[PDB]
Amino acid sequence: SKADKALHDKFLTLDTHLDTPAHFGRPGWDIADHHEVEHDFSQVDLPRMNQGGLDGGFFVVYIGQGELTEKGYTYARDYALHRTIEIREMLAANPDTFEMALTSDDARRIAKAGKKFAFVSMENSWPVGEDLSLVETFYKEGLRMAGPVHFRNNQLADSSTDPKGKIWNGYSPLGLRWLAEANRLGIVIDVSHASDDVVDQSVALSKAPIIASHSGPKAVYDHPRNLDDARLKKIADAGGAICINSIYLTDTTPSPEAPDMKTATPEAVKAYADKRAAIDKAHPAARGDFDLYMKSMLHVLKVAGPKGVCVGADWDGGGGMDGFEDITDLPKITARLKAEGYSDADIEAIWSGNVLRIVDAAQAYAKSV
Amino acid sequence: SKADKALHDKFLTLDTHLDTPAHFGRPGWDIADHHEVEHDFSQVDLPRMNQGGLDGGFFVVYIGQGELTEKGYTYARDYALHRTIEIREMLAANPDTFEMALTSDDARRIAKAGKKFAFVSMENSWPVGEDLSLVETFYKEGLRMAGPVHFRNNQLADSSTDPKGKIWNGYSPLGLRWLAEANRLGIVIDVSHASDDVVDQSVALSKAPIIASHSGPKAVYDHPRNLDDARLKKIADAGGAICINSIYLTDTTPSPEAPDMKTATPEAVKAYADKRAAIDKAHPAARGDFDLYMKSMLHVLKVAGPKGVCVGADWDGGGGMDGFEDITDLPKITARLKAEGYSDADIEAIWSGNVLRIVDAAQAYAKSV
Ligand SMILES: [Cl-]
Ligand SMILES: [Cl-]
Ligand SMILES: [Zn+2]
Ligand SMILES: [Zn+2]
Ligand SMILES: [Zn+2]
Ligand SMILES: [Zn+2]
Repeated sequence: SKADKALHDKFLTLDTHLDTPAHFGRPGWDIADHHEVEHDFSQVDLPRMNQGGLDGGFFVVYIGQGELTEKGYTYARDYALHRTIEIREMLAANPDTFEMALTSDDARRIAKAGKKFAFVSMENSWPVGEDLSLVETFYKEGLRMAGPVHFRNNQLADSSTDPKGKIWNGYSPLGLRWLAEANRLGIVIDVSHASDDVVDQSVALSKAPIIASHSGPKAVYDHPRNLDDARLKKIADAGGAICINSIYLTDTTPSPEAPDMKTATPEAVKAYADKRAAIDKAHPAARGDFDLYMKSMLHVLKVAGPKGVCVGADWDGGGGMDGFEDITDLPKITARLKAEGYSDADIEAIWSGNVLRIVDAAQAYAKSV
Repeated sequence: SKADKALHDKFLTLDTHLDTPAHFGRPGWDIADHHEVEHDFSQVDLPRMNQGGLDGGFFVVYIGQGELTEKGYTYARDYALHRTIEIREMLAANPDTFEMALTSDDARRIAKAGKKFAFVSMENSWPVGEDLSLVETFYKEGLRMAGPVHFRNNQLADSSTDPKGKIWNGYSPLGLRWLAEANRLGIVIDVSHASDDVVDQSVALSKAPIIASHSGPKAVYDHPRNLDDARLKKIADAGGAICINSIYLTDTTPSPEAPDMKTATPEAVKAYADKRAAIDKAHPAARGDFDLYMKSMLHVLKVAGPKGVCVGADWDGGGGMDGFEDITDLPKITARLKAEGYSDADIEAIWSGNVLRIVDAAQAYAKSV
């Protein structure tokens, strides 16, 4: 709807968890090209950012949880460094359309120049190993938001989803030092994936507001990956925010009825995409729809307020629902917010204001020391 | 001379020590632009690579020797990682004219496609600190040639020029392990800057041929930075080679008669360049000339043979002589070699064949284990 795009276009938009960097190392993949989620599996690229009115976001440096050993740590360090480098290479290859942002002023300046701004975030800090000086290493290369853990516990903190249960009851002693270093450098702490203990300790100990880069409310869907109302409010009352995820909102159990993207031939990739597409069409996956996404956002808005909510759909990280396939559908969020009675001020806060405020606060504290 | 360029153009050329990366971080500096050594201080860029017929080379990740402390090592690690990243950014910004090479096949393939090939080398391995796993970290980002030390001794080995003398009498115990790791990964060991003890131990212990990325013969000029005939032959007899340097060939003592390039204003840089130029014109520095460069090359050729000699002039690292100001003068080397009676086969070996053979051997050993 051109009417929706017009309204949407008036706001500075950003998503706090673009997993798109996972595609950067794919042979011949170019963010400048237009892709189809059905054929490429990607949900983000420049053409679609323009079509969906997405002005920028936090490009994720993500790594799955591996061994808590010296070999695991060295592997993780190198892997994350390389993923960070891939992001910097994308930016170096697209200077006229993209630019790295380190501060909120950078974001606004880049936006005014007509370019997409790219902040850098980390999902799973397993890569720092036992050497916290690596946090600054990543900071020097652009890191401005980081979560200590992913799906399983690591040397820094407990995950909300580890099948083996808790081991630290929040942050490990090393993790507490990690939190202190993130605060000192001015990196926004991301609790998405972390256990409730980590959330509680983060709010209690962090010198700056924290964030949940991609989470939801247990009130809408009871899953460890979501937060109860009390914690949503706690994060918000401390100046933080929760960015709305598009998954963990419904039972995805499938009805009774992949190649290495970094080395597979373009034909091979097309092959699986085609088979997959047919399967998804014959027996659609249970993902919920756009109304469900707004149901989640609206509930968090009620509990955390318009200043404690943001957008983090998990694009390229498994996100997506019926009527919310990729970023081209983002304008629908702005439409529903208006239709729900939210002012432009609140919509602006939700699309970027709240996140940029959190970034400012984190970096303000860092400067103060 | 178009006649010289025609001959020169027939060979695949590469220099083993392009310090050019030191300019990559300079504000607005672009390798695609044409520069004048007199105004920009640079001796390498795409236009001049084309004019001089330089097909590629090893782009250096260099760092001066600092403190042998935890603080020094973390600083060195981060610095070298950033310099490596700057090189990768240059490559990402110039995909149609440049491409990173990891193997000799890459070099030839890239050359055939009409692009300049860029290998990555390290000068001073101080950045690995006490953590040898970092060697692989750099390897994963492109490192294929590395020297353990620079002007002063470090935690890995003795330098040939440290004013305080020797401390390890070659490699330290950590340095021996470093040599073993370089061999295991398939990184070519570079002894330029290392003490004679390091040279002797490298030939005796290395599982693969080694190289002197930019050195000369003591026979022509007696300086610690050059090698005696016995060591030249030793390196060659082990399958290695010595790449001819353009400095340390004459007494540079000046007759009786600079801003931060990364932060100075284009005008300020021009200012110094102009003053400097006038000074260099009024009272030329003692640098020798092109004949002296060939005198060095010819002597090493006599001792090491046509299979143990290569080119490493120290461009952007202090190299240059009268009649050999920058890479536009490279064709003169090919002319003199012919004029001296060397076949095309030998000239080809000297310009790239020998180096690529050494790279192949290093990587062949790595694969074998
Ligand atoms: Cl997730
Ligand atoms: Cl030198
Ligand atoms: Zn993710
Ligand atoms: Zn996630
Ligand atoms: Zn150098
Ligand atoms: Zn040097």
